[PDB]
Amino acid sequence: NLLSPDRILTVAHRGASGYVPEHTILSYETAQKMKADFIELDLQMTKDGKLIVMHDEKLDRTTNGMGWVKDHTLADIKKLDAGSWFNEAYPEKAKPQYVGLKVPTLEEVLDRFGKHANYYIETKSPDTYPGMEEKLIASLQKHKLLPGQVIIQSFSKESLVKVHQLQPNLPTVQLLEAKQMASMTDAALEEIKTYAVGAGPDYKALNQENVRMIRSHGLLLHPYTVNNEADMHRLLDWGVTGVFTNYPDLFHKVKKGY
Ligand SMILES: [Ca+2]
Ligand code: NA
Repeated sequence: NLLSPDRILTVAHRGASGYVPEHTILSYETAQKMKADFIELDLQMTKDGKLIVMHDEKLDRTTNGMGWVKDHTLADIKKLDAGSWFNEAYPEKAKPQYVGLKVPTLEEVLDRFGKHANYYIETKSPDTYPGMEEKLIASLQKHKLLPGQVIIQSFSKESLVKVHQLQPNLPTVQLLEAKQMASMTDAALEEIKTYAVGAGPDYKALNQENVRMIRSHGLLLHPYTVNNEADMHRLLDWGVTGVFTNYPDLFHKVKKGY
């Protein structure tokens, strides 16, 4: 099954974001067609309390809007162009159909794919957007998704502990920045295992030894953000159990050898 350590998972990071503007319905659809195991979502909360999918706290990078998501209503956000930025940033990858792509709500992504997709969803520290975890859980329940159907990822330990006590059968993954992974110990991994099924470190901090160490605690191991073929091979040879990639078709091809 999806949470088996012997299964290698393709997590399409913000969808097929290497080819399609990140965190759009089209990006996720493309990831699905490319046979990704999971589509990956980041959440922000609007002024009127709605969960939308966006990586940054600000609209600036990926829309023609400006400012903090939480200062804008959903209605105004839905007017924005969340695709043209990609054509500008990567002119060699530009496509006319990317003009006018919209920011989706969490609700729209879940409604779009239902049980036909598996979702890898980020939460924030609970103080960032109060009630985010509860709204997320309720949205998942609405679409009858509450395993491996949904994995919750977060840098925030408190968020994952909260999730784990609210929904004990909702798999979580502790995200780890480079320096955190650099100084990882068996004790810390043992702590992580009490609420999380896996770890998700910056892949740059990985080597054979600490990969073996994470694996020794029976934890899943999904480094981010792995886009280069050479790195895919090295990490799989070391023993990671999946990756976050912007190029899910490439990783699909590579992992067949492992
Ligand atoms: Ca991510
Ligand atoms: Na912009």
